[PDB]
Amino acid sequence: MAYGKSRYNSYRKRSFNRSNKQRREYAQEMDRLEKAFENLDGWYLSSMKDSAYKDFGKYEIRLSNHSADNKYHDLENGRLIVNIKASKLNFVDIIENKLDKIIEKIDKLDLDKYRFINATNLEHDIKCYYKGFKTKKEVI
Repeated sequence: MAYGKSRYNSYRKRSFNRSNKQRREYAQEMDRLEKAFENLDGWYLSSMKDSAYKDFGKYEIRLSNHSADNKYHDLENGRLIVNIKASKLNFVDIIENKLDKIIEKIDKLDLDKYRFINATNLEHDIKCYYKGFKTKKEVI
């Protein structure tokens, strides 16, 4: 807490919940997730940032577990970036509908139009900003 928390000593906006599942279930999900990535064309996994992402050649999008503390990066590809949060168990499910949402959205208008875009769990709502901040935004 020496630094990086200054004013924010602790993340107040937290569910303060606790895990109620055995590591066995998570381990099984991990193997399933890895298998999906193996047969998932355009998807890559990194051990350093245990995460997966898919590139369309126009922009880079990546998915992460329930934790989004790693969604931030200091590397830019010069292309729009999409932050997607989803559970490993429902990871496959999130891409099935999430991918569809992006494909449909890109059809009507390129996603490159929005400087900053972000996706949320199926239950959560998704929205994009033209300049990353403004009254004008898109939601699906």
